[PDB]
Amino acid sequence: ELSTLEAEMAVERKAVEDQRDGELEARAQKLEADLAELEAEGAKADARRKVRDGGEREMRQIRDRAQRELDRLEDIWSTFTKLAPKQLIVDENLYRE
Repeated sequence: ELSTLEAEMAVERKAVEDQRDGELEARAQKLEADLAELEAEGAKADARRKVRDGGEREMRQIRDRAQRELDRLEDIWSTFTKLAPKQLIVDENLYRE
């Protein structure tokens, strides 16, 4: 069943990646839109820079969440492919998954 399971795995990875790109694109459009609003309503100096830093930080958060999940999946697949008797699984989540 190695081929089928590897395929389903790859599909799940792609699902996570597509979700990541969608969320990030959304946050980028929201960032540029909000900046356009701050420039539209009067203006400010450091406030636009600060809110830009906030948007960039949030995008970093989204990318890093999806990256942690991708590493989780990679770890599941590595653990199952090399799975052999006498091996110890110290993570409850990894064993349940």
